[PDB]
Amino acid sequence: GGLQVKNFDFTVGKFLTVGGFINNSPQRFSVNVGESMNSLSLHLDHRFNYGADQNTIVMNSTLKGDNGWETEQRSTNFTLSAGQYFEITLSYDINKFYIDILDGPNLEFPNRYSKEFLPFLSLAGDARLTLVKLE
Amino acid sequence: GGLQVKNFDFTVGKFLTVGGFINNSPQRFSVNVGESMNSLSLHLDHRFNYGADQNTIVMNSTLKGDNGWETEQRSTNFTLSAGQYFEITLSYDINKFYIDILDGPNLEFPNRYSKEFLPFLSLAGDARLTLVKLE
Ligand SMILES: OC[C@H]1O[C@@H](O[C@H]2[C@H](O)[C@@H](O)[C@H](O)O[C@@H]2CO)[C@H](O)[C@@H](O)[C@H]1O
Ligand SMILES: OC[C@H]1O[C@@H](O[C@H]2[C@H](O)[C@@H](O)[C@H](O)O[C@@H]2CO)[C@H](O)[C@@H](O)[C@H]1O
Repeated sequence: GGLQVKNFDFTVGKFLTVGGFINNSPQRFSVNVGESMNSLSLHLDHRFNYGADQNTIVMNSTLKGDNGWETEQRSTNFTLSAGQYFEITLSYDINKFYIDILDGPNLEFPNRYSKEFLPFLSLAGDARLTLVKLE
Repeated sequence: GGLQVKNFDFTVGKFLTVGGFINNSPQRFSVNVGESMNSLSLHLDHRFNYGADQNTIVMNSTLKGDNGWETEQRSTNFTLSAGQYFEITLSYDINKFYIDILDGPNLEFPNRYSKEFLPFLSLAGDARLTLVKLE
């Protein structure tokens, strides 16, 4: 399940763009990059209507799936909308991830595990992934 | 090496679009889908300047990498150009692959191995893969 795209090596200095459509009436959706669903260098969660979290971006990582979430970094500079097309571009170096949301903010997050190559990508939650671009 | 895109299950009825740029002064480039580089249900080769083959599309499959190429199906309804951006959309059912080249022809090729799911994608040769889309 999934597609192995042989040509795409998301290494330091490359720009990975993910595009897709957010569901109508969303709770939240995340972009996840790392080694696997359980070992993620970046979990970027856009929470629309999620209890106390209303239009909040939560960023975190985990080495142990759902039982290893570490320190959250949050932002309320929230620019996505339910039912819309979105694009988010990610790049990183040995110190930081650089998150560029199209028509939105640029955010940074630590590269906690000193990764120089990331083999896995998933989108989870209330959205549909339609595009992956690497430049 | 490569990127595992968890969300993309290229199953019967889905449309996989590959986009990218053909090199300047190309010999040829191929789009390859299957289980691995050695076991391919479709090898779609656009040969620009490749000895006797000038602007010829060659389609084939292999179960044994470079030593298992089977019966070629060829077309000279060739519409791509060196140095240009291209997009090719692929879909399939249990009998055939359907190849839609943007601004070009629609071609069919047998689904020789009765595949209903294809986990691997590569572009080889004189071009750069920049985009993968699945709908
Ligand atoms: O950190 C990302 C992670 O958050 C989980 O929820 C957190 C919640 O954000 C926090 O306020 C609370 O203290 O702990 C919860 C559990 O770690 C989500 O459940 C998970 O899906 C991720 O999004
Ligand atoms: O069939 C795809 C496969 O072709 C190889 O070349 C063929 C050539 O097209 C054919 O005319 C000749 O009879 O046999 C050659 C070897 O099988 C390419 O070398 C290979 O890369 C594929 O493109």
